[PDB]
Amino acid sequence: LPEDPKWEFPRDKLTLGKPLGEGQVVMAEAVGIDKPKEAVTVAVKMLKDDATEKDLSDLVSEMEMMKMIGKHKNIINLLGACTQDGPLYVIVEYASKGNLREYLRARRPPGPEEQMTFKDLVSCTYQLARGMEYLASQKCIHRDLAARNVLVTENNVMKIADFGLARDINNIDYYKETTNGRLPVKWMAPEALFDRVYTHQSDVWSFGVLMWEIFTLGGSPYPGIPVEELFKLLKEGHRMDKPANCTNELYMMMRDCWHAVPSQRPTFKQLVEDLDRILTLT
Repeated sequence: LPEDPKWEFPRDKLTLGKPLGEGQVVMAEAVGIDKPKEAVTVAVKMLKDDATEKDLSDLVSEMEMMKMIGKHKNIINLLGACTQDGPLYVIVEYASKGNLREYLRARRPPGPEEQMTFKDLVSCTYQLARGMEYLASQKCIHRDLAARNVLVTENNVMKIADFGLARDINNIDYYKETTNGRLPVKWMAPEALFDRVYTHQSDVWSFGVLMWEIFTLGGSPYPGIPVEELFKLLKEGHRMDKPANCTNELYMMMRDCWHAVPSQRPTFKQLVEDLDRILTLT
């Protein structure tokens, strides 16, 4: 593992703290990672003690992907890395309010946190479309888009995270999936699931499932349906019903993302445009 001085952070300027969940992510303090004297609270991703070879490869990949993606307000920011002489540490921006899924479930109405307005939910969907639009413009596919892999910071700012499965598809038409993939089925586009091909329009399908998660306030997709029965249903055109408390306009958008034909689904650019209009209203 060769050294990239641009991102290399000195280990002595980094203090590890409590785990945020468990490879494993821990909270940390990084001095001058931005202001040479200023210490900053960060998140460090690293390997577990029972880590596999694939795990280390994934961690390297995740780091490299975040490099080529670049900065964006709705994407978890790579800050630096400890790659030389010691364990691999991928230092990323810290998220004060955790992942979107638990964040939504905690804000469900009684019958714990203050429940969100409809305008808040649309804003959440709009920010994630913007983040994804930027991602696709960088010719990168996420492959694992879900509420669990979105982090929340500050005043309801959405941040796309978990790029451990992200791929670079620059100069290629599509990504070739293996037979039995590591992608969660209930978020998988049919082309990846059945034809083993993945594009930006496959992320759009996932974004549709992400939308359903947001407006069910952290509900798990295809409720009551085990994945082993989901295969056949998708081949029979099965789609999720409209979540309670959700406009038809936004449900049609979900349905658009769930078109059998990838090109017939809207683009992230088009999703932003429509959501911006919907958000401007409400």
